[PDB]
Order: sequence, then C-alpha cells, then structure tokens
Amino acid sequence: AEEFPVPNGFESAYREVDGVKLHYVKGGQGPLVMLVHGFGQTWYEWHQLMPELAKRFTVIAPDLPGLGQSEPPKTGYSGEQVAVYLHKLARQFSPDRPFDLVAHDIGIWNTYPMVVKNQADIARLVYMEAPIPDARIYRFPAFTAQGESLVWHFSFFAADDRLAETLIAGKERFFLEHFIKSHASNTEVFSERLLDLYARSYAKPHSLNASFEYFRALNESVRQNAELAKTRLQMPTMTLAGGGHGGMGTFQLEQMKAYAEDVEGHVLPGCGHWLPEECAAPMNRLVIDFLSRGRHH
Amino acid sequence: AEEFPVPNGFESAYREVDGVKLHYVKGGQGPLVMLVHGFGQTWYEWHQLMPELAKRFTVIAPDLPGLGQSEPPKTGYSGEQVAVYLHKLARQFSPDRPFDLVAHDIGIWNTYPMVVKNQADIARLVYMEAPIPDARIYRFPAFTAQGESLVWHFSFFAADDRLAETLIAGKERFFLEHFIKSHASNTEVFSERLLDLYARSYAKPHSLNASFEYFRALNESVRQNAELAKTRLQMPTMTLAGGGHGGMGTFQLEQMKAYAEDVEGHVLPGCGHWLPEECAAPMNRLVIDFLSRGRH
Repeated sequence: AEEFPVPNGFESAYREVDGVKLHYVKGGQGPLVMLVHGFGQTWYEWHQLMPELAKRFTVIAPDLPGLGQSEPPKTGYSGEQVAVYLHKLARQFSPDRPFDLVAHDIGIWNTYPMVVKNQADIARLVYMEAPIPDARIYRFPAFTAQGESLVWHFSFFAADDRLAETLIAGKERFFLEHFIKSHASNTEVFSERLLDLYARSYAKPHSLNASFEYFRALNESVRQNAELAKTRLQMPTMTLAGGGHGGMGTFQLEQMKAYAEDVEGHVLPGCGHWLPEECAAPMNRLVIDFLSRGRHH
Repeated sequence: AEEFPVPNGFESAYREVDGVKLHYVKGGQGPLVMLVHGFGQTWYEWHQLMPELAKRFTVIAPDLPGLGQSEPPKTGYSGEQVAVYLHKLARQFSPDRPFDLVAHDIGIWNTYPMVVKNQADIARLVYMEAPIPDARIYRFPAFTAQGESLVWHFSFFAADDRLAETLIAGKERFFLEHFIKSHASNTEVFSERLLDLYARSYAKPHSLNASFEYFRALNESVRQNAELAKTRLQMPTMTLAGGGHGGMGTFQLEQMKAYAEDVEGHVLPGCGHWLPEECAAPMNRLVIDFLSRGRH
C-alpha cells in the first residue's frame, strides 16, 4: 500500500542510506532534481510539479527521515545529521554529475548543511517558504495584534515532556487542518480528502514524534549553521515566498542574500506558505524555468 | 463543596455582582486588601500569604470569572469588562474607604482598568509577574536560543476554532504540570498533590474555556489600555518579578515605570513565575511590608 497516490510514470521505492530505509518517488530522465518536503507533509506535496519536471529531468522526491514512509534517522534530527542522508541518497542516483535541489519548509533545514559542504555537487538551488536556521528566527513574535503569530509552533513543538505528541495524538486531523489553514491564503486547495491523507501519515506514532524532533533539534541546527555560514553559497539560487496570509514575503530573499552570492527571488501575491498546493501553476512555472536555464533532457 | 482548603479562620462564600456569582475566600479585620490570582490557578495561590495579612487587614481573594468556583462573566473577558466585577466586589466590602490590591499574572489584566478609572478607590497596589496588556506584548519572541519562550502560549490560547480546548481537553492535568513547571525556577513546590488540586479546578469544561477566553480577549484589552494609559497611576505601587527560569525579570518594573508615578520594583533571584509558591518567604515579606506602610 501507498500513503499517497503515485503519478503515472513514477515509481515508489526505497534505498538504504547509512542503515536507514528511505522512501522516495522517482520518475523522468535527464539530470537529477531532488525535491524535499517539509513539516505536515510528505513527498506528495510535489506531485503536481513532478510530471512537468520529469519531461526534462530525473526527479526524486524523498520522504524525510521518520516522515511519510521513511525510517527515522539513526543519528539525529539536526540539520547536519539529516542532510547526510539526503545528500547520500541523491548521490546514489547522480554520482557523476551535480544535481539540482528544491526544498520547502523544514526541507531547507535538512538540506542547507549538505549544500554548503558539497557545493560542487549542487548545480542549482531553489529554496521556498522557510528560514534557514539562524539567529533571525529569534526575532519572530510570539503574538500579533491580529491573533496567532506565524511561528509560535516552534516553541510548542520544541517543548519537552512530549508536549506536542501528547496533546495532538488522537486529534491529528483536527490539528493539521488548523495548522495548514492558519498558514494558508488559499485554504480551498486543502480539500477534506487531502487533509485526511496528510493527517493519516503524520499520525503514525513514530512520524508524529519525528515531526517534532526536527524542532527539538532547531537550536542545535542554528548553532551548526553559525559555523557553516562562514562559507557563502556560490551556485545559482532562486527563492520563492508567499506574499499573502501565512507567507514569508520579503524575508525569504532578504535572508538568502546573506547566504548566496547569486540569488534571484520572487514573492507570489495571493499565496501563503504552502506554495506547491496554493499556487501550483506559477510556482511550477518559476521552478521549471529556473532549472531549465541549465542543461536538461 | 470546596475545590481548595480554606485557611483556619477564613470563610468561603459567594457574592452576586452584575448577575455573576463570584466565589471568594475572606478573613481578617481592618482595611481591605483584595488578592487576585492568575492563569492556571485560583484564589488558593494566596493561601499562605492570607493568614499573615489577616493579622492587619480584611483579606478577600476572589476566583476570576469562569475560574475556580466563580461563574463566567456575562459581559466579556476583556480587562475592562472583568475589572467591573472585581471593582464592584471589593467596593461591597469597602464602600467608604480605598482598598489595597495585589494581583498576579492575568489578575493584572483584569484589574488595571478599574485601578486607572477609580484611582481614589485604590490605596496601594502590588503587581507581579505579567505584562499589562499593551504594544509591548507584540515584542516577545516566539522562540528563544534556550527553547520555548515565555509567552508563545498567547498565540496557542488565542487561536481560533477552540484549538487549545480541543487539544487540552482530557489532558488538563498533564498540560498544567508542564505549563507550571516550564515557567518555574523552584519546580519542587509543585507536588503531584498540589497539581491535582489546580488541575481538577481548571479541567471543569467551562473553566477550561474561560481560561482561554482571557487570551482571546487580549488584543481587545490592549486596545482598551491604549486609551486608559493616557492617565498615569498616582498611588504607591510595587512590582515583583522572578529572576529565575520562567520569570519576567526586569521587564515588570520597566513597563510599570511608564504607567505609575510612584513605583518600586524587585526581582527575586531563584524564583520563576509562581512567586507565592516558589518563593513564599521573601515574596510574602515584600508584600506585607509594602502594604503595612499604609493604614492597617
């Protein structure tokens, strides 16, 4: 069985990486592009981009360790530890050529270290809708004059006593709908059915815990990145952010300018945090065009 | 039926105020002092301080509307609305004389408006361990380099769709122990027995909801206070804050200086948010001494 429907022409498969069984969905021919999802989701957030991209590229979309159908990491959930798994997975499929990387949400946290440490392996980079973990995250407010803030969940999820698992278990679908919609401009794209699929995946006990372990490692990731960021990113980079309710707006590009020498950015009006679903058509277009400036099938 | 044990010589009683039945515990003789509790607790947080104050004052400690054994408010949960109930309650017992006020946590939110609107009714004021609702609350961080921040729960509790009640229902005792301890320096005072008492009270469905309605009204309270703060408080004031894990530190006094002409402040080392319980001896001493400067 599969947690999410696989697009025609794609295969669902697994590879062992450093003793951890990773799930991914793969299709297409040409140079490799790896797409990395974030919290609340799985490889499936990429399912609309995948067929289009596969016309020019070999496309792989893994489940993050512990999430979707991937085994939890055996090292840890800090950015540097998780990035090893994703880097090695990509290199199994693209051993002789650099590959492209597209990441969303905590996919950024879990890839930045392998990007900065293996720059010759990364042809082009697309980052959307999440801060790279650094001191900037400590500036986001706990509360706003309009109600709940964007990232109060960093504290909820990082809290000890398994606070998040204990409160959310048995209410996974309820919580995820609130969380997704509170970070969305276009809530209509999240059908009850789509929410059911995502909720059932992250409700698996080991996946519910894995979800929050990424946040419990966030401060460690910030400390790791403080050292890593001494080396600037040199590859062509594009940032995308939502300009609507729930989005990061200008923050995405402004932060990335501190990290990357060669970066262009777009803010998408009328779109929140969940770009691949809320604004599939323009997001897909911008990603396909940016990656197609390089050689492809 | 009592949720918490009354100190010897005190009485547990109720007063109907503007159609809302308020529970309070009362004892002592002399000028009136009203003690107002905060989130996660009830009048009981004051039970160690009460007998000491009762030697010089008439002491009343009400349960906030909807919490403890008090009915929910009929108007609403904003500071200005709730303050009417507390002001009227105090004035039933002290109709001809100003009274003293001691407030902790959301007790501050629920009393500030009646203090500024009825300054002549308030002889001396002690505020501890929470911001007065104003624009300063939007400057607290969601996340810190140590972990969970002081007030991320403002967003959790204020969130739409009854997010907090829905998640916490059936898990009130677990949640309260985490919330209290995460805001404490001296966690050891929160015995399983004491936590059982507080949890049983706020787990009443209407009390769980009431708890969060105070946070849902927070932005309204901020808007209310923007107008009220145009007049500075003139009566003697003291602020207390914890200097240890979970405490407000220097923020308490610094904010209060913008609100009050006459203010002295203390930060208690090794103490977090829950001053009456974590640091009873020094906190009680500071409060008793400050109030005993006036008539008692």
